[PDB]
Amino acid sequence: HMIYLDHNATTFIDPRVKEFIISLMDKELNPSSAHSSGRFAKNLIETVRAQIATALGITLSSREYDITFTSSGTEGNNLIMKNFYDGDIFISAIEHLSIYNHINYAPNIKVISVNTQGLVDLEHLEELLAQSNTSKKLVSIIMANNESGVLQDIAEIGKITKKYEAKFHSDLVQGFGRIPINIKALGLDFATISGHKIGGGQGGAALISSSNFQITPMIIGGGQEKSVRSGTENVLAIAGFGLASALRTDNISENYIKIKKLQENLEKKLKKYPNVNIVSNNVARLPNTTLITIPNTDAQAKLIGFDLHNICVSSGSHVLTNMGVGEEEAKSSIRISLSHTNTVRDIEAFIEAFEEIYDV
Amino acid sequence: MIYLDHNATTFIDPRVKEFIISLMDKELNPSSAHSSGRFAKNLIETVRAQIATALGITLSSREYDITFTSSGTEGNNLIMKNFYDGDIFISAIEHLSIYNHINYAPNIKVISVNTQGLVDLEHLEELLAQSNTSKKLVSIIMANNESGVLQDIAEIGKITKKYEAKFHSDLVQGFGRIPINIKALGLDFATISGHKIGGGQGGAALISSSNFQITPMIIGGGQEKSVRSGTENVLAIAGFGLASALRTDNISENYIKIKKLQENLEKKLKKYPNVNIVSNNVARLPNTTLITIPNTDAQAKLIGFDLHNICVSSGSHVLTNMGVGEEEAKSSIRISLSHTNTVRDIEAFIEAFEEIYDVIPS
Ligand SMILES: [Ca+2]
Repeated sequence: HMIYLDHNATTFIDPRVKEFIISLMDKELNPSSAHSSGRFAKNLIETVRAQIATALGITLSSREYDITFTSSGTEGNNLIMKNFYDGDIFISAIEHLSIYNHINYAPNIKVISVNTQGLVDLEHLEELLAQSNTSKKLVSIIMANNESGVLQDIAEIGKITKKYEAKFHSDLVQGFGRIPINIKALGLDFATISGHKIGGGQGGAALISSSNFQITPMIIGGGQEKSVRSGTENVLAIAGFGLASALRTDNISENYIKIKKLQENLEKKLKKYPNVNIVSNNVARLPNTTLITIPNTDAQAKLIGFDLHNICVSSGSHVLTNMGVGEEEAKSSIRISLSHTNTVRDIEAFIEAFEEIYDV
Repeated sequence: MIYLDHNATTFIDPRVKEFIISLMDKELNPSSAHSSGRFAKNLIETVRAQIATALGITLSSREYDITFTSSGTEGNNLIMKNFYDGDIFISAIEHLSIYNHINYAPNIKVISVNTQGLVDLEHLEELLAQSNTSKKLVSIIMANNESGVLQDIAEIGKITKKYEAKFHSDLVQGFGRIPINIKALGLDFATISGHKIGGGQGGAALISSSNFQITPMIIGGGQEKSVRSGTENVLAIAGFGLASALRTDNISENYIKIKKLQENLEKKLKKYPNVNIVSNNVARLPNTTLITIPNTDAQAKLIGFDLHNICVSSGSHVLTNMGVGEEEAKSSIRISLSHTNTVRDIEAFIEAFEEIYDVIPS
């Protein structure tokens, strides 16, 4: 009976990924060990390193990019941000908190504004970059927004960052494995991805980085990940992450079409009600995320309504606030976020609950 | 394939495995307000209580906080970085996750050990008496990962309290093997790690006194009361909790079993000449045997062991700081046991040892 429509918060482990993780669960896995068990573990994580590379359109033997395994997408975002505290940082107004909250710590960080549809103001970006006097610069702009699904024109942004010789990072967490991504083509120096949001289970994630930039570690010790990130590698999670990346990439088209049809179905139904606003309705979005506002309702209350109907959705909001949405309306938002495993029946169940919870 | 390298990592306990698998079809984000999220939150709070019990404390006492980290290394980095702005004192035999802060912390001093690996308490006092900063951290590994040597943490704690220093111990190789009561020991802080006790990788924790505010290394969504952001690794935490409870409930039976294997192994090793058991004559863990064999190269001998399908390892700042010369230090072999090891594993090790080192009992 429980209907899960909150896939942007996390999703379940893909059955094929599950089977693979289980097959490895009786083993001792320390990649730093010189013996046969250790070498087996090391080979697993290097196989994953190549799987992630392939998924992002890059070739590791080219030694143009490095891949550093982190415990989480949050960790990877912190790692790249802290590497530029000694320079000028520029971030979109709609970053995930793992980038955004560095406003409270970084010595020189500026927020690039967005318009009322959530798109980065490229003129404001140029202005900010032109005013900077430090040669070490980082621009960080979320490809696909976790609240609204709004997509930024990363390739265009990258032309601007290259013009001012800024390094360019994008948080890819909500885009990876849903829409095609070629890091080199986009002109990114850095990128963050996370395993649990793509069905690889928790504990696996990565920061991808240009090889002509030396990342300084946050976490020191045994020298894992070429001394960029110490601690015994989470081999099972890394293994899951790799397999989920390869599966999502190989089936990206079939999954895209399936999810997109559910979204079109859901959104055609929602527009039969008054007072429902789809956030970023007029600009490119992910095929899986529908964020709505419903003025003069309190999302905290309505979410309890959903949970009592056995439906898992969520709310958000700095994102809506920075888009120019008023406080009351911002506290009314509901996010429905889909997976390729969702069905037409899930959507219908959501709609029947919606009508009851909103009395319409 | 005989595995005798349990200090580097160990396999997931079969009960822990079954429990992790039972949860693997779920969506688990403790920050989500709905029923799936609340279920995930409940799992991690349950684990928090399981860890507290295993460390001889009650969370409801509100004397300690427990912060889940991805690894023991992460927990060690978090506490160390919290004292970069004060004076830090560490043993000469710390795990690299504490030791390598020598290369970063603005004011860090190394407390020496004697030739058996015991911290020089007189040197500790001297160092603490010389400090002019009120914010001080003493960090001393309870149970050493190379040699198994145990420090007298309770005594050290009296000295730290005399100079009003905070006291952290890396418990990673002691937790779930010997009884530990962090309050009784006088510890402000402690680090533990799930994979080393059969909970699988990805779960670990820094335990901290509730009258000290830890400042975060990793910011974002405010998980773990804003001490450590990032979506919690619920499955690993769950495994960690169950392994902690199992180890703590069976700590006597496991201790006896492991101790007998060690006594068996060490009686056998001492029938060969020029095999030296490191810290033979001071208190050690029941599971770890570190030996030096002068005029051999451990890197070469380990190829021998691998060819005999035996997983062991080598040591070495630890041996160097104990006064062992470079040649002898490069000869060390570590045999580290689990309650899952058998008499047969020991016999197989010894049969390989006799071939690899060309000796019979004399
Ligand atoms: Ca001979």
